[PDB]
Amino acid sequence: SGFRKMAFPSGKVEGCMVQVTCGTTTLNGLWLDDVVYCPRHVICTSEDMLNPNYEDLLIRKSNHNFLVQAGNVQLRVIGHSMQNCVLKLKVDTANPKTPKYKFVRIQPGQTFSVLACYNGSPSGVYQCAMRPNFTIKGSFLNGSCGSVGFNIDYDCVSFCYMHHMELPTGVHAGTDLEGNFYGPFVDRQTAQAAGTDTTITVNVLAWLYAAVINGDRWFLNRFTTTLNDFNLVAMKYNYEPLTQDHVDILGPLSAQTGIAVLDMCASLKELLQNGMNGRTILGSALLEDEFTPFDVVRQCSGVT
Amino acid sequence: SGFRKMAFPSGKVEGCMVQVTCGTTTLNGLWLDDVVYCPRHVICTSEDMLNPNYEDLLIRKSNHNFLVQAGNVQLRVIGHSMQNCVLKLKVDTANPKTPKYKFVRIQPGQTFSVLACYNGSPSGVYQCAMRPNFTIKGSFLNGSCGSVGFNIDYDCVSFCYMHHMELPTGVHAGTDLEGNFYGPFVDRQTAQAAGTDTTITVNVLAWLYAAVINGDRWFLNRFTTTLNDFNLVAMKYNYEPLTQDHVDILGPLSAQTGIAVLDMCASLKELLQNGMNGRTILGSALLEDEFTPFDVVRQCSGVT
Ligand SMILES: Cc1ccncc1NC(=O)[C@H](CO)c1cccc(Cl)c1
Ligand SMILES: Cc1ccncc1NC(=O)[C@H](CO)c1cccc(Cl)c1
Repeated sequence: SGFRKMAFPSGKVEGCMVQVTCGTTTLNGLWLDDVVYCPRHVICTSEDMLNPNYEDLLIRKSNHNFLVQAGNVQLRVIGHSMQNCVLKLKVDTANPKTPKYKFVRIQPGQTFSVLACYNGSPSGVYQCAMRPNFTIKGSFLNGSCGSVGFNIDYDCVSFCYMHHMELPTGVHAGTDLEGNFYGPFVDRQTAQAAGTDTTITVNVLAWLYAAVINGDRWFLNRFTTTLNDFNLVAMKYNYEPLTQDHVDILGPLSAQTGIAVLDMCASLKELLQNGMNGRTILGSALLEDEFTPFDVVRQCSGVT
Repeated sequence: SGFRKMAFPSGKVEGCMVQVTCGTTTLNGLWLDDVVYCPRHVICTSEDMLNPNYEDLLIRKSNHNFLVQAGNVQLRVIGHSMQNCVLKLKVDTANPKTPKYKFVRIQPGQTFSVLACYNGSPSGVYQCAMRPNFTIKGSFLNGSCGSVGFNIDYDCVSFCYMHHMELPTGVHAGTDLEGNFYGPFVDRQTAQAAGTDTTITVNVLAWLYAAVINGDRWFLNRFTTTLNDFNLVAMKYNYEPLTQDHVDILGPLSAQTGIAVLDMCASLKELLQNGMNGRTILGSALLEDEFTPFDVVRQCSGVT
């Protein structure tokens, strides 16, 4: 019992963190096999960040200009290349601590753990969601660039995010491990619109099932709804429209609790229309959307 | 910017987790140097847990009865002893992955990270507080016993908690690494009173300073208060009384923001008396008490 915003154990990722320095800029790198992945803005100075010509900036750099330190030992750089917004620094030694890994591009609404790092050293780990507007509400300061987001399946780390930038609104933007930004963002010091965010409806429903499993049941009502009726309410409250694909992923939780998905939607409809009335659900006074149905099943069953 | 319920990177602790089996019971162990630490209820069967005579139960066990597996390899047990509610299993090999470590008994109101484990394997990491009533609101299922709580200072892991038991209320009880329970709890299958909990006032104030630092300022008012006036309000709302020791630890945050501690107490007084009025602070609709002033300073400065 109990339900927490749990992150994956970060050990496999800690072993990949390195410090990358180029000129006067230092940020975090990810050492997997014989390649170091890091945000390409490592080659920029503050004056360059206004409107950087990354191709031109990288042309003035040689392998010896990229200083890569793993803990206290220095890595020899034998190749460099830019893929989208990431730099891939080929090194002469494969990381002995490389876990089994994949590079994945997550969908918005999916969750992942972030190992926040500074100067190649890990400071903390937290769970978060890729927002529907492709931003993340993280905790990052200057120097945290290159920190990565990931998921773990048994022994395989699926890297999904590399941190690049803080928007003027204090929300965070980044790329997949191929250097492609999530969302419309560009790696420049310019104000950029994140766009309208929504609440991740399937995740709130999953968290409501987690609450019922763990004893918080006060919000269960004598009502039911339909997908169309619920979606009218979701539209009014800036919630993502629920589809049959969402209903299908909630199947395991509906089977476990015996509460039909549309019955749980009617509880969520009443919570949206009436509020919490000063009450709480799983220690929260708002509807939590950072747990996927998969996360709820994993945490509620103790998957390692 | 951004403020998250961040846990320490769990890598150093993952490397210490082992599986301990005795008879039919399997739980988690902590392998540091040549000793495996685990909850003493590993020697019990379900029938024994009603009123166990641990001394008598352990007398029927020999070194060969404790099966300790680190990953996939088996550890040879050359000694066993009971210290309070923990068993210390001497093994013939020192853990090569033993980090620099200490055993500490935390004070209530202090926070720590938990690496939840099942069968010696890590499932997740989360940050939590030792409640004023010496319980923890964790996320643990059967088999999670032996999972540990810890803090990290540079390269040193300070183990503070070992998970033992789930109370009938769904809250969690455990011991320090010398086997001494936090609180009045005994390791028996009997209903046990946790006692009145309170909100950790110094932590809420620290989190209010974190909110101001990160931009959430709506709760700042034109008022001030005194320790005695604030404590009358704290008493009414089941908050711990604030002392000058608490004011002193909030000094760094008061200096950073320029908001006097008693001025921040007046904001907290008004939030307690008026509520949030449907608004949020750092993504929360309630007053958060799981961040110490130290945690706020660490997260807001990027300490690794
Ligand atoms: C300062 C900060 C805070 C949190 N997370 C990250 C950062 N990083 C930034 O915003 C840097 C400048 O430091 C940057 C500016 C413009 C474009 C890009 Cl790709 C990166
Ligand atoms: C079942 C569970 C769930 C979460 N965390 C832990 C557990 N553990 C327990 O309560 C076990 C029985 O499984 C136990 C019963 C009585 C005393 C003690 Cl010390 C331990």
